[PDB]
Amino acid sequence: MELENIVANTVLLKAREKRKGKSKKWKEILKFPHISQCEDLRRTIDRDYCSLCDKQPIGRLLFRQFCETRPGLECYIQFLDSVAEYEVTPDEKLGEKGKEIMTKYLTPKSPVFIAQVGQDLVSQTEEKLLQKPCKELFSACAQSVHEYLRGEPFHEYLDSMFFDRFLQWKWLERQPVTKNTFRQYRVLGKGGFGEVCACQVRATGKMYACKRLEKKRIKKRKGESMALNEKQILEKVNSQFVVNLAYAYETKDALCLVLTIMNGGDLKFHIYNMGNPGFEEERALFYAAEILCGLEDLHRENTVYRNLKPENILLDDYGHIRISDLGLAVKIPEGDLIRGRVGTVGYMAPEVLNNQRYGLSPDYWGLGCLIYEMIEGQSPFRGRKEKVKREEVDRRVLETEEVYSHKFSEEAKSICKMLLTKDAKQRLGCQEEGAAEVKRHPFFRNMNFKRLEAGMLDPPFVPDPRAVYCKDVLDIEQFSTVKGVNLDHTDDDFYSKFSTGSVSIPWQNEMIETECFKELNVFGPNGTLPPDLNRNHP
Ligand SMILES: NC(=O)c1cn([C@@H]2O[C@H](CO)[C@@H](O)[C@H]2O)c2ncnc(N)c12
Ligand SMILES: [K+]
Repeated sequence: MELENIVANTVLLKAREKRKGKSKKWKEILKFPHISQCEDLRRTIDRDYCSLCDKQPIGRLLFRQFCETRPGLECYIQFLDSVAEYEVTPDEKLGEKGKEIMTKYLTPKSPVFIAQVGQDLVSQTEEKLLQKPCKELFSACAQSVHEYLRGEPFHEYLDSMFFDRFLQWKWLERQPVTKNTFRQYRVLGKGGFGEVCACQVRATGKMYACKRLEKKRIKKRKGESMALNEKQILEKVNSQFVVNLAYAYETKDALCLVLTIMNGGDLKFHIYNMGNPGFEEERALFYAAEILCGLEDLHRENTVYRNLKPENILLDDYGHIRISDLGLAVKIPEGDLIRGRVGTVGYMAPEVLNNQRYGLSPDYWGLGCLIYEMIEGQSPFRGRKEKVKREEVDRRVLETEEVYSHKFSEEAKSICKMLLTKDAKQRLGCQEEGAAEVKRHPFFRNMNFKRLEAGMLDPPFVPDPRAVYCKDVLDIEQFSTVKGVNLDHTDDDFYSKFSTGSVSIPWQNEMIETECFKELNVFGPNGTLPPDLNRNHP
């Protein structure tokens, strides 16, 4: 056993767990400025209700805490809250939970009577509940409320100390990000132009994965657009099954993408480097469903992936999964196909192997590639440790068809072949239906996709918190360190465009999640102005 491996792993594990790993001077690092400093932010901030009072979490929570001051608004907040409950109550008890809300917000004498909805809608929605319940029953009601809260109540929040306080938080969000903000841990993987590392924000202690993009490697491979595209794309997609981007900065030697951290290890590892090859069909189904949901969301944004292999699918702490390394994805101009001989060997669709124009098709080819591999324990066109020169694998994918065993259930066998069809025209999901056509296949039977996309299905396999499901640090491949390249000032523009600092909404979640927002967001006694917000005197 190499100590270089033991140490690398035990260090990471301590961080993963006093102070939840925070730095010692976090209260000073994240100290609010005096409100007088936020005049540029007071002007530049765009005054949108959903953004400032909903989409941006801290804005949302400060508005709610502000609504708790006016009794006439705390009810609307509790109403939309109750609606949230009704919208996640089971179809079985939808009618009942529909009943408590109704007797609570709609009678003129209800204790939490809200009058701003409209006496017509209460009756329209009342008959709909007497008829039959639907989770989208109060959709119009909650909309009618949002029409009112966005009016007078919204501008009242903007005038109070709570929105003033939100400016202070946004001042922190704007703060520059540097290597200092984080501490680097063991390497988690090689890929693309750099390495993926565990790191931890010193101030907050939140764990992330730092996908490094080594500058010299970008210049040497003309992959400038490929690196940049990955960054924006990671930003544009906002999905439960895709790594979300939290920071993006520059260093003396690399550009960096700070992404959600996936401590369960990648699926390539769970298939070959743990227990018997592959895992039970139960496990394959759950993960395959989530991969589907991720691909449908990626395609909703009109974006292909082209890089689907187990090594780029990761497992989180609870057993859910997300897609990684979106550096091979491109957004498609609508009504056009692209020619690109890119991808990894044996995970390329026949169109991509023939340098033929394609659209969203090669993604469903990959979905089949993974499902077969999870259950069969090997690529559908390549062995386990099989040494094959690429030319043949290429041939096999185009000429030869896959082979199934008794391990495949009737449904598992079927969904593979329909996804592993050489003709892109007759490929499952590649029809106009899209990912819907796949959501049906009996393979995903008793797989309530609507309930999975919520997250109410427990993963079958739960990674143990005290396990690093990754190759040991000394077993991670390295590059042939690029040297003799010299970075010119011509690239400082791209470095600037790439390094956009923190991502607004994610940063706020970190402050909320790390309880930094909870501990810091306090006010004077009896709900009075603290000193940082009083511009009259100290
Ligand atoms: N941003 C990424 O792409 C990630 C890559 N790895 C690991 O590092 C390897 C190199 O990409 C992968 O196969 C995973 O084992 C990751 N592990 C956790 N979270 C992540 N976001 C990644
Ligand atoms: K296994």
